[PDB]
Amino acid sequence: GGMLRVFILYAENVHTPDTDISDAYCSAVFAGVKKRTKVIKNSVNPVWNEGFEWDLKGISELHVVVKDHETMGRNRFLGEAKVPLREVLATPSLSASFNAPLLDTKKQPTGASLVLQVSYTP
Amino acid sequence: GMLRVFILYAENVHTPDTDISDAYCSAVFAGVKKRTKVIKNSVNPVWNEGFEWDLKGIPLDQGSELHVVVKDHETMGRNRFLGEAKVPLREVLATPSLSASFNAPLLDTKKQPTGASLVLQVSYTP
Ligand SMILES: [Ca+2]
Ligand SMILES: [Ca+2]
Ligand SMILES: [Ca+2]
Ligand SMILES: [Ca+2]
Repeated sequence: GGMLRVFILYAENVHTPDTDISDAYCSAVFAGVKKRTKVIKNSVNPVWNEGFEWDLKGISELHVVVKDHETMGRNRFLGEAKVPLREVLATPSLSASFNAPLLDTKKQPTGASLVLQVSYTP
Repeated sequence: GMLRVFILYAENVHTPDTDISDAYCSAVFAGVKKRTKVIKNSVNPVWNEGFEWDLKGIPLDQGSELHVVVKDHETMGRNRFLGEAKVPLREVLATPSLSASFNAPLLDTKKQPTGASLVLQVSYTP
C-alpha cells in the first residue's frame, strides 16, 4: 500500500583504512527495514546501479551506511549519511536526486560522496 | 618456564577517521590471550603493562610466535583493527640472558606496513 523506490547509483573517493582497495557496499535502512547492495570488488569509485523497493505497509530520513567488505570477516565502516525525504515530497514528481557527503564515526565528512535517487508512490 | 612480555607503548597508531585512537593491545601466545587497558585519545598510547604465560608443558610447536594486535576502542560501534605484528619469540629470545627488547612494525589487513610500531620487552625463565 504505497512504496519507496531508492536507486543507489554510485560513490566517489571511497577509501579504506589501509592498502586494501575499497570493496564497497551500501546498507540502507528506511522505517527500520534494512536493504543492502552487492559488493563492488576493488574500486575507490563503486558503481552499484541497484534499485530497491520498501513496501510501505499502508503508512523522515533514509539512513545509508557504506561499508568495506572484509575477505571473510566483519565488514568495516567507511562512511554514512542521512538524507531527508521531505525534499522528495517537495517537487511535483515525488522524486529527488541526492549527492550525499559521507560522514565518519565522529560525524566529520570523510571526503567520499554517495549519489542516490528516491521516489514515492503514495 | 615463564614467558613474560611487557607491553610498553605504540607510536604513530591512527584510526581511519577524525577519531583520535583509543588504543588497546592484545597479545596471544599458544591460544592464550592477554589484553592491555584502553588509552583514550592518543596516537602514541603508552600501556606499560606486563603479562605472563606459564608454558606448563603445553605443546612447544617448533615455531610459535607472539601475535600482537592493536585496536581502537569504539563506544557506538565495533572496535577497529589498527595494526598487527608477528613477533618470532625464538629469534628474539636467542640471547645469553633469555630476555630482549623488540620494535614490532605494525602491519595492515593486507600485510603492508601502517607506519605504526609497538615497543615490547620479552623474557623466558627456564
Ligand atoms: Ca579489496
Ligand atoms: Ca576489504
Ligand atoms: Ca578517541
Ligand atoms: Ca575510538
